[PDB]
Amino acid sequence: KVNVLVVGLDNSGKTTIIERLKGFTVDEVEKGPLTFTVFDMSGAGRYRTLWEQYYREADAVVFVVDSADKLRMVVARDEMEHMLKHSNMRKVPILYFANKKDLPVAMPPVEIAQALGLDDIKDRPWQIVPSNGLTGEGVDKGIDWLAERLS
Ligand SMILES: Nc1nc2c(ncn2[C@@H]2O[C@H](COP(=O)(O)OP(=O)(O)O)[C@@H](O)[C@H]2O)c(=O)[nH]1
Repeated sequence: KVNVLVVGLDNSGKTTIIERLKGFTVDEVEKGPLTFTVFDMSGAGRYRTLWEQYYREADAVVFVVDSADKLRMVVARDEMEHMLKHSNMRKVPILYFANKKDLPVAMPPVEIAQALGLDDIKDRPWQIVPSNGLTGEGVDKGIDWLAERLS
């Protein structure tokens, strides 16, 4: 099994995106040897310890961000940092979906990289792909980037 975590704050669009492909709550989506484990990083410390249990077997991460929500980008950055620093998270590829690129206030990848501090990630591959979860624009491109980097 190839395990891909699909994460981000609530309202980022992750359920909408993964639908295209096929207390604390998780959803599982199978696509052959790929298994997507999909969950929200909402609630801060309330459930964080639960979801960190999925890190050990993670082969890649899809981090979904609402491109148009600055406030939650603050919390998203924090949760991302917890993930990166966790001893069970291996140095596996991270695909960032800059989702809701259709919205007027959508931040472009350069702004998102700055907001999240992605340029400081130098120990594993990562890429930001703007996406529209409603039309599917960008989604296949992002998944293909990730799939070619599995090991
Ligand atoms: N405008 C716009 N809305 C989106 C996009 N992707 C998802 N949404 C909407 O954002 C809301 C939250 O989506 P959801 O998949 O439930 O996010 P989740 O909590 O991370 O799974 C839903 O109402 C979606 O219809 C997008 O690319 N553009």
